[PDB]
Amino acid sequence: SLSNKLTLDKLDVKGKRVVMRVDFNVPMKNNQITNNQRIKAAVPSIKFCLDNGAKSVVLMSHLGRPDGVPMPDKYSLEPVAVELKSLLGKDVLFLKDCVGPEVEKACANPAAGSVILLENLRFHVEEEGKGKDASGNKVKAEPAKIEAFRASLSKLGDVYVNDAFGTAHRAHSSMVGVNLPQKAGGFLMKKELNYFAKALESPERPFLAILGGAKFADKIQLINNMLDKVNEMIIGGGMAFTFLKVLNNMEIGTSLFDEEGAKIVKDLMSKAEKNGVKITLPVDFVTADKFDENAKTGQATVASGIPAGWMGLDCGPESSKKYAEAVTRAKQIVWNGPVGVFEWEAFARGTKALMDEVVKATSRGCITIIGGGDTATCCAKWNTEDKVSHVSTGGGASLELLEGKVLPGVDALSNI
Ligand SMILES: Nc1ncnc2c1ncn2[C@@H]1O[C@H](COP(=O)(O)OP(=O)(O)O)[C@@H](O)[C@H]1O
Ligand SMILES: [Mg+2]
Ligand SMILES: [Mg+2]
Ligand SMILES: [Mg+2]
Repeated sequence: SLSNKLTLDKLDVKGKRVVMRVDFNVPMKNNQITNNQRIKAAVPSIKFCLDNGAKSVVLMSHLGRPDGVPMPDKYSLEPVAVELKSLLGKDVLFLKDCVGPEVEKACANPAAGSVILLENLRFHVEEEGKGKDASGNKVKAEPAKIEAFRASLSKLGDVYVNDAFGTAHRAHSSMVGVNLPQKAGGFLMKKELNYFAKALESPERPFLAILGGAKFADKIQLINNMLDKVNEMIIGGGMAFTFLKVLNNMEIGTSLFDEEGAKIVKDLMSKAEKNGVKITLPVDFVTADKFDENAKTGQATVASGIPAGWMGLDCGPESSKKYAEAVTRAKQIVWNGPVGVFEWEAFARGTKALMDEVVKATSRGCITIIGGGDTATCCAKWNTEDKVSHVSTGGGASLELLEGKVLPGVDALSNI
């Protein structure tokens, strides 16, 4: 359940040390942060702790994939501590490790109101439980070292807050290994729990799922699970061509196609019919002569077919009308996956037009939830993060939730 987890607002932090896992995995161009959003996002949790008289706030995170080896001049969090100070208006004590006796002494009983950022968790193989040595070979953490790693993290506070929903699908040390009596979701985690509880436990109706992206093979379980929650489903993006080729016998040219997933399209459509789910597929396309931002473009319908050698990189205007009709009917929407190659302007109109509709939907009271890595990048890209109900911070984690899985980091939180 996503509905019964302890959260920071219900957690007494007065005079307690708070060890908080956050997502500070920000984009970097050589030691400079290019987007400080993920850091801004954690500030509400940090400031709440400080305002309610926390003795300290100890922040732990990862950055990149150092794969269990210290890489302090490629993947240090040091830049984040500078950025954080600016955003908080408070000194951040940065430590060059996250475990060991020197860290623990820094964290044992600090000055009331202290904010500390530990070095990258993934410099230790014990965080992920595996990684790679400097020759690229597998290494596997030892049980005893995992234990000591997790014990050392657990020394750094009295209560644990997880505000790192984007890592909650990993059973890593900082997510599941912190042995403290109260383990609470932070304010970011709470929002993710509350909205996805709407998507999965008690949705407003009609409930529409908009599913796009590139690869049908990676969407099978997402589609199957959402078919037990929703009243309607839009299928777009690259995976729509697998459906269209099978069901209509469409000529799809060199559009994405999954020979294996094709063998279960009929099975998915059957389940939609058994559950009463109305499926909206695209009916027209913007085509491209190659998979390139400056491709020549054309137009196609299911009836016309896509020219041999050409690929469908976006839906067309009649698809955008059919899509907008389903959005008009919804009282709740979860959208995972753009409906065309939104990175490139000639193939982004369908995704932008659909976003405009989701924004208008929200205005009249629709609950609108964006999942995904790329669908969230879409919101950031057209500055629509505040014009929908919820943009998820966890790409892979939101997808596994929507697939029906239990997230180890969520499961590890205290109940009640
Ligand atoms: N018709 C299409 N053909 C090829 N790629 C597409 C098409 N429509 C969307 N995409 C691609 O899908 C990618 C997003 O897919 P995915 O990773 O599955 O979404 P998310 O990360 O939100 O779950 C984008 O890079 C986009 O360019
Ligand atoms: Mg993606
Ligand atoms: Mg992600
Ligand atoms: Mg529990």
